[PDB]
Amino acid sequence: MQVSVETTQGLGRRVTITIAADSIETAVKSELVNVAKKVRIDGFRKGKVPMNIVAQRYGASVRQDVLGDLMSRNFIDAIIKEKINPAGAPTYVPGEYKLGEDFTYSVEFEVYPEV
Repeated sequence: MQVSVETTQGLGRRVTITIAADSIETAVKSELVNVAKKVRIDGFRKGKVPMNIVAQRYGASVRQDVLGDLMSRNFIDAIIKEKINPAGAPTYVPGEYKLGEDFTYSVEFEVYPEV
């Protein structure tokens, strides 16, 4: 992962992150498809509907939901790689997402006091 950790501002910290493209595209392909597929779902016949001839309206929803999905994943993986401490609710601060390209976003939080 590609991680930057800024530090200090009265216990405050900010972690700025750069997410790969191929890693999150597994979540789009695999994850999505998978969790959709079996669990219940509706009137899907064989597979689960390829993008096909309903149009790419559902595409706007692939590409757009993928713009949301794409966001989410690495930021969790990233904060792990420059390692840091938790304490109460995290604040997710999104950047601009560009399709098929790398994604940046941030976490502000507090830490439990230590000595």
